[PDB]
Amino acid sequence: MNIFEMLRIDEGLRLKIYKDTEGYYTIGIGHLLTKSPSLNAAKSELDKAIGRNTNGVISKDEAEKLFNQDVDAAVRGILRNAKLKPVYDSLDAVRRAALINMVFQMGETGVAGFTNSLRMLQQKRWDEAAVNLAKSRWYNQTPNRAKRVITTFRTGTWDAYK
Ligand SMILES: [Cl-]
Ligand SMILES: [Cl-]
Repeated sequence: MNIFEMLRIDEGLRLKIYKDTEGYYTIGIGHLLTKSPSLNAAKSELDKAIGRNTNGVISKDEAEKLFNQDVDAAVRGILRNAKLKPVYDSLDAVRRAALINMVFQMGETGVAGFTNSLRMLQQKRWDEAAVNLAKSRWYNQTPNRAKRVITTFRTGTWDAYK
């Protein structure tokens, strides 16, 4: 298992614009297009992202190319972030994938705000960190995906995904 297969289980793949769990226009593998209510503002972003006139539909390959950019950006954002970097550096390979996942989903700003949990991870207090992470809108809103990520943090194995 690796970050790509993990995120592909959590986000799915859709080749036509769809609305995410929060109601926003997305396409491919969890690629957020816009938070604007307009489907047109969504198709415009999409065409800008792909470099062609897509009419709201893209190929598997285009979907995978967006995914490659997004995971790459997620990693680079963590490494540029003063709050996140020290956390990531301290973690093993499995847990690192868990933090990338949260970033991909909620952005660097959002994750960076989980101050207390971050401190617990850095300290390797797994059980306490898992308990704290669960007290969040995140866990309340997408409980099944949150449990998987949380279990990856507590355990350090990919069990939740197998
Ligand atoms: Cl883009
Ligand atoms: Cl969920």
